[PDB]
Amino acid sequence: SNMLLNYVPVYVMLPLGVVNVDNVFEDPDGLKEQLLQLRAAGVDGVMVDVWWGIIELKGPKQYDWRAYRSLFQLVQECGLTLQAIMSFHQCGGNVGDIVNIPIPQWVLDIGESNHDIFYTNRSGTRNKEYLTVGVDNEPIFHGRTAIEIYSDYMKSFRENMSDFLESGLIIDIEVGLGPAGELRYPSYPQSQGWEFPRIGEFQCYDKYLKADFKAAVARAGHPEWELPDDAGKYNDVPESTGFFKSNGTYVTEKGKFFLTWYSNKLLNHGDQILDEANKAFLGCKVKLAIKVSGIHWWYKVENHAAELTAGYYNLNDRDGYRPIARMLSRHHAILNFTCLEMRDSEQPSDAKSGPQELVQQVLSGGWREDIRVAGENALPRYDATAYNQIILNAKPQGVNNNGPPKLSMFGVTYLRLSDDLLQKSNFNIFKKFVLKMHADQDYCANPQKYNHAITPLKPSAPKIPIEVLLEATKPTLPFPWLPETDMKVD
Ligand SMILES: OC[C@H]1O[C@H](O[C@H]2[C@H](O)C[C@@H](O)O[C@@H]2CO)[C@H](O)[C@@H](O)[C@@H]1O
Ligand SMILES: OC[C@H]1O[C@H](O[C@H]2[C@H](O)C[C@H](O)O[C@@H]2CO)[C@H](O)[C@@H](O)[C@@H]1O
Repeated sequence: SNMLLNYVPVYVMLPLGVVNVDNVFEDPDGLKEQLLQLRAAGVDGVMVDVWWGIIELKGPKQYDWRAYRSLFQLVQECGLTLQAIMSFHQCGGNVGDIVNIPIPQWVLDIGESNHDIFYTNRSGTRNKEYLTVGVDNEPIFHGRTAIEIYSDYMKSFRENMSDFLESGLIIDIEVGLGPAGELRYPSYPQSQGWEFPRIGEFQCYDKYLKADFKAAVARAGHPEWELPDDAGKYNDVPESTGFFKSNGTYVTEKGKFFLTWYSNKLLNHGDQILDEANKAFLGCKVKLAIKVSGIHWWYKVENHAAELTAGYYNLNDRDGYRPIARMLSRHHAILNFTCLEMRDSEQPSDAKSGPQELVQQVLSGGWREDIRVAGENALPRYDATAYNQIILNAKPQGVNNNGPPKLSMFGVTYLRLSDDLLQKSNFNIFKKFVLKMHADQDYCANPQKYNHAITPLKPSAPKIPIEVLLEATKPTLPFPWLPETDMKVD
């Protein structure tokens, strides 16, 4: 079989704020000259936040889709496809966030009087960037639950954008499930003083999560068990805590129990909302996708602290990503792994960082459960080094000259299209990165040629019970990676 079968598409995130808080598409002319450069480079499509807080600003079910319609139209004129994020989170407190976009005021307003709608840490600090899982099903938002708000929103988006959908502009709907749109707890909030190699904190202290946890321990036989109180603070290192030190609480019956409870809330949160998404886009030619954060720090210690606090119950003897993938399988969704570029040696030694190993684990787990895997770079990079790492992850075993590769990612969405990227030398490198993703082929407008035809979304398969999800915690050996890509940019 031909070469084109090796092709891996490349998408480019649009600038934050392209449609501003006031629901105004700010500078079409400018964007337009940018997009035209991307089309010339061979870029397949672009990715954009569809901010909940801009759209449903005025009041419940007061959507204004107008400015996004304009943007989508301009994208379509430029010959590019589009990845749309249902961004139900706030823009501002995370790395790179240059614009502030909060969640809806009417929701914020409720929170002034029910503070427990937000994620809360042990100290009682409310993080307003995303509604707590604790309220997925509480009918406190003027009669709706949070999951109903998201579901209504996606329905609305589907009806109002049906022409773009039916025209094949939109290729994938990325469903936002937490801060930065990722399925995770906001355990490393810059806005609270968290700093890089920092362990982060559990975020289950809001009233609803807490009561749920209390009732669950009581049913387990230990009504007396309580939420972790020996985990430390944002910037600790694990050895310095009772929870994460060796032989600490995390390996006790109660730590295990808490941990399982805490990581299960996410799996469940993701599964219920994807259920709604599936129903909203049923029949549309689009794939659904979720975003999983790459938390590589502490990966190389037995306690995987940062992962744990973010809600990924991953250890050396318990695969805590594979279960997410198996959950995605019923929805036929793509796991978008948000960190792909980093090399272990680029990390401060004191972080016990295992970015490359984390990647192999996560993509292997995906491929093993037979779902599609995509990903992004976590930080801005312009060098061949970044690029050649993303290319290797894309096709871990190199190109197949006589057939499709045995392993390949479904797509990669590069981190942001800025002036910097478009500067002459930077851009020249980019163009090569694009070319090698495409396996040296020219940009290929019909994805069916490279075995990416899109079909109408089917209904999810049936609910997989938690037990079964949790079987996927059995560790497996990763697939073998080459050491260097066979398609270097350099
Ligand atoms: O949730 C946002 C991102 O968080 C992590 O990115 C970190 C970098 O890996 C290292 C350092 O600069 O801090 C960043 C977080 O503030 C994660 O790696 C990404 O996948 C997430 O998108
Ligand atoms: O515009 C998409 C997403 O970008 C930022 O979050 C990114 C992160 O900076 C890079 C990493 O590869 O993935 C995260 C999610 O894509 C913004 O913070 C986030 O709010 C925005 O939705």
